[PDB]
Amino acid sequence: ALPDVRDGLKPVHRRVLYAMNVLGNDWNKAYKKSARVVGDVIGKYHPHGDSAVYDTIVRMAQPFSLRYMLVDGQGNFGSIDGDSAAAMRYTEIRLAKIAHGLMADLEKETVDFVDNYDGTEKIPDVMPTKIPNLLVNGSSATNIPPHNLTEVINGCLAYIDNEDISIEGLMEHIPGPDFPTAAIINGRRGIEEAYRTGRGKVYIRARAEVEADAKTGRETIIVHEIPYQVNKARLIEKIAELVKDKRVEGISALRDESDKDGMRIVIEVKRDAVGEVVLNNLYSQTQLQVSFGINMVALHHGQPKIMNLKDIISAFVRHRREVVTRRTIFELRKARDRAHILEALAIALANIDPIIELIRRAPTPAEAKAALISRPWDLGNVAAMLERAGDDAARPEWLEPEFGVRDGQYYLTEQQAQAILDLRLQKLTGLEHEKLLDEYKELLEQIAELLHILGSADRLMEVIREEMELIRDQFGDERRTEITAEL
Amino acid sequence: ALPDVRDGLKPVHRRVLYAMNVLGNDWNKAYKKSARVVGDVIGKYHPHGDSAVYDTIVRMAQPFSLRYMLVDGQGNFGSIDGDSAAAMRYTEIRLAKIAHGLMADLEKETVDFVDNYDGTEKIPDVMPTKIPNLLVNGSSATNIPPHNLTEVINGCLAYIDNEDISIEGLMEHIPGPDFPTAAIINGRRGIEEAYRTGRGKVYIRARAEVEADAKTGRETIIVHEIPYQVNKARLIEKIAELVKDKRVEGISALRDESDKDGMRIVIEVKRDAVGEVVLNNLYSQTQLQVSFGINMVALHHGQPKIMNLKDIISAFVRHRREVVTRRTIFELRKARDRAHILEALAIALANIDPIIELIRRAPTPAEAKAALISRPWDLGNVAAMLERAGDDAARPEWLEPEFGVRDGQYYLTEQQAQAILDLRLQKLTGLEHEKLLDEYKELLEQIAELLHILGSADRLMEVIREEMELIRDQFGDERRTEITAEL
Repeated sequence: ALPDVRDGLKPVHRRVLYAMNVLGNDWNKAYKKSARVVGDVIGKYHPHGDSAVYDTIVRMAQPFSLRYMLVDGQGNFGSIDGDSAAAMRYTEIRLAKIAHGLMADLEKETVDFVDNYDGTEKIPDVMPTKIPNLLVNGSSATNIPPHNLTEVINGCLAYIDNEDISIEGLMEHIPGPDFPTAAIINGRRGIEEAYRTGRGKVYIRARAEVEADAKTGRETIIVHEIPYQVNKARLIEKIAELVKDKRVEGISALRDESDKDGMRIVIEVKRDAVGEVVLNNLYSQTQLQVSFGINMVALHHGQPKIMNLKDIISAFVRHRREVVTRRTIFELRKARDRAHILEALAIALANIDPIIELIRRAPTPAEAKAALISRPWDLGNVAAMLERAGDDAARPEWLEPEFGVRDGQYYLTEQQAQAILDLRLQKLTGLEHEKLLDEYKELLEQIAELLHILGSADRLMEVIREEMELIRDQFGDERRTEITAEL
Repeated sequence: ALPDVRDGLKPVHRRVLYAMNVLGNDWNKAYKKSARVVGDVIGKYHPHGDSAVYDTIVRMAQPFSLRYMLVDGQGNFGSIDGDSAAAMRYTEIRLAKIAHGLMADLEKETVDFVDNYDGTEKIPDVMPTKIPNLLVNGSSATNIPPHNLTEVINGCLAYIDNEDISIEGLMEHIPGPDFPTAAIINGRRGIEEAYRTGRGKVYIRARAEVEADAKTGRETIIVHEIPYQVNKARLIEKIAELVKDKRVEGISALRDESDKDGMRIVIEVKRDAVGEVVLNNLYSQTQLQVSFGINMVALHHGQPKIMNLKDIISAFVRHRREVVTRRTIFELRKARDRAHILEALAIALANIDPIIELIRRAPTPAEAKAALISRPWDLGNVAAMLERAGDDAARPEWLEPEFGVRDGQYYLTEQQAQAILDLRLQKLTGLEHEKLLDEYKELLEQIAELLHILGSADRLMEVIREEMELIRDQFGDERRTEITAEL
């Protein structure tokens, strides 16, 4: 019931997003019915007939709930007035583009997986996220508000450049929360306290203007934006209640003129009243102004912990160091496995005449294989490629020293012999031959760059910086919530 | 909500069995959790957070509900006392062996597929069943009772020997229903009325006997079997309710002694009472005897129809005629396309030396392909095998006449060239050489047998007969319900 500080998620979130990932439910592919995803989650991860899965999908798709939606939804997903989402057989979803950054390099042994309820499926323990999702989308015991992604990436970059940065140094890049529903924060004092201690109170206030008709002089209050997590219809019901009960005076009419092009609550003022006095009374009596108690609590390796702003940014960058290191180990083993195979193929294609002759002479493929490994092979015109002044970095770690280039010859493994046996005749054409050799030369350059990253903390942080700036370019947007230096 | 006359299934039944088929949830593989199958069905075919899917699975697995269970279930799936099955996260299922006979040859274009609820999946309109499942398992508006498989197969075979067979002739093989709970049917009048018109009333009566002690002289009523669809616990509660309200007399004790060795209900008779009178009293006031209204309605050519016994059997045999015809068409086209490829491979392995040189000097696979087709190839040592197929029958129905053998030379198509280019080196061995030669002979034998089936209605019915006798050998069992004159 508490989110992980590294990806900002709970198990139920991770089941939905992983299930969508394994189904190929990608941001640039056709929508699927919500019920398709719900059924995969029930069958594999949450085997109950409840509605919790669909409710999780629905919030993840609501622009009035998430500052950066993780689900791209199509259909009736509810409203700011409290309307319900349609049933799961009527709505359509797919991953949001930013959710792909949440699950980047999940296939590269970057995070631990755990077993599902029956031991036939795996599920990630945490996401390998490039997106600081805890700060950016928030969590609502814990009460972390959402933030602007550009500001947070810049704060992360500032921390990477100076681990001894202070809270005040981070607030030069992160002045405070940024809600999907915009509006106004009155005052900075509660923000500084919450970023310094993990706890503080801020005041959120609606964006509202007092108009006056050009001829008649009559005043109207127009409400453009309301505080985060406030239901518009309930708010208007309450104002009407106060007007009927005479607890708020000066109001002659009230109605919601909102449409799909913006919010517009109309509050008409009596002639004998003052629009600003009415508005100030509404702020004091209604959810046109609310307090938001910031309480930044999250799981730090399984343990609940109160965390200040620096703690949270520090944990996300530490997460990135681990994810990139593990990714680089995985790509290094995968590159060496493939280079190993390509050496066997290059050698077969340089000795093609005795290779074919050997195989034709064999009764069964199982003893053509045994003949290939019993005999060394000349390096031929590919010895420039394989010797390389004693360079043996492309060798798999598990390869015994009796295999590979030796004494000017090559000694195959059984799976290398199998690879040769699996070769299709197309591979003997000229362009396909060179294509295998070009892949091998790229792999040697790739392998050297992977070893550099593993051996230089400076280079690892260079890679992380680049990822951060790219995320800023793709998903950064403009601040919505105004922070005043008043009240 | 009507069953199809051909496979005995409603849409929800068919969706469950198709989903388990697609999952590989086979009779000879490990059990899967019920929830995993339920989730697949909800997502793809039946998108409601509902118990309809799991209730369907549960009934299919109950030996007291189905005369030949379609689901092999492990765990608590309920009992004849009416207690509920455990939740889907606690039970395990796989297809029963007979269920694979329901779905045999689904992949050979034997039945029409229709769209699912969202048009992203295909689902069969009906199953290509070798089992006459409507009669044999029944459906309880319609109300069809179950039947013995051995008897129904024999009736189908008698209809194949004489389509002019009468109801009375079919009843030499099928004397009446056969319930999984055994017991006794009283009177043959309603059976014949139902088999001739589609509607009739039969009376199901428990198997009960009065025994008397040798040393004490006491009488005990022992119930061994009870009517189909009667809850044993409700029945015992009713007998007790009648004894307390004095509506039945002569009972001094009542005790359910049922175990793993069978059902056993004990009713001790008072010495002032006569056992036979009390038992008769029970048959008249309890579910120790019930009526069963046979009302054989099913979907036939997409319309509801009342159907007598000959109508049903004729519809099944007609279904088998269409499925085998369509299967034979599919298998014949598949066999001609494999024979087409095999010819090309056989000529290449014979002229292997100029093939390797031709490909080595091509710079790209496309130019090796244009070089393979444009010149003819010598028939070599393989020319005897192609002439055995002197009948231009193994030839696909799309092939133009200029391709093939011509003046001692073979002229390859584009597909045939690709198959050569896709050839792996291990095919150049000896045992993998001849393996492909034998396969070509067997294909010619098989192609002839398929052509005979399509040409001769008599031979088509010979395949169906063998299939039916196989089903009888594999799954036929003994009759459980005794049929008596009347009482």
